[PDB]
Order: sequence, then structure tokens, then C-alpha cells
Amino acid sequence: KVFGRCELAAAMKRHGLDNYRGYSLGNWVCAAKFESNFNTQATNRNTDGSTDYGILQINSRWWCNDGRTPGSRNLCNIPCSALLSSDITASVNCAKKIVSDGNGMNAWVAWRNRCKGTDVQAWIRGCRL
Repeated sequence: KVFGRCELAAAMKRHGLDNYRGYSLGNWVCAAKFESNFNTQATNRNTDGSTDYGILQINSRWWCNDGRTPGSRNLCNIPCSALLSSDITASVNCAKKIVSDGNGMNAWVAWRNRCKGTDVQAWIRGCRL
């Protein structure tokens, strides 16, 4: 599923990402835009042989099991395929654990490089939230 910007903003707010660990909703929409272009089916292989999955590109090296990342962890206790659903519940629940891990949203490279230090409020412009 390819979310609309305001559509995703509404879902993320409903699942309680607005101000989670102090990150405003705009931060989460900006990250999803530049991690996945708001596409829940996005996947990307990493050099260490892990893969990134879903609208926030959650990595199989730590957070989920894909059966092909030997010696990896599964800290969200989910198959990585759960992270590609049109239902963002599993991605939000896993993102809350990632952002709580003590590096904040720096765990998301696209956030760090395209969102951090920008006015992320722009990402919720025009939405009825």
C-alpha cells in the first residue's frame, strides 16, 4: 500500500507516534517519505546481507526475522513480512522499540540526512489531524 501523506499522518497519530520519545508527527512522516516514499511494500538489501522492510525500512539485522540474516536478532519478535502489510500496526509497534533504543530517530538514516534539522512540521501541512 502506498499511503497518502495525510493518510499516513492520521494512521501514525492514531497508533500514538505523535510525540513518541519526543518526536513530533512531522518527523515520522518525513522519515517514511524518504525511507520508503510511503510504500509499505518497500524492501532494500544491506551490505551485511540483512534487508530493510516496509514504510520505515526496519532492518533484519536486529528487529525482525527474514530467515536469511544468519546470527541476527529478532527484537520486535515478528517475521519481516509483517512489516510490509497495508496495516502499519506491526511497523509502528517495532518503530516504538527502535526509537526507544537510545539513539532516537538517528536509527533512520534517511531521517538523519533529509529530516533532522529541517522544519518537519511542513510534512503535516494541510492535513486535518
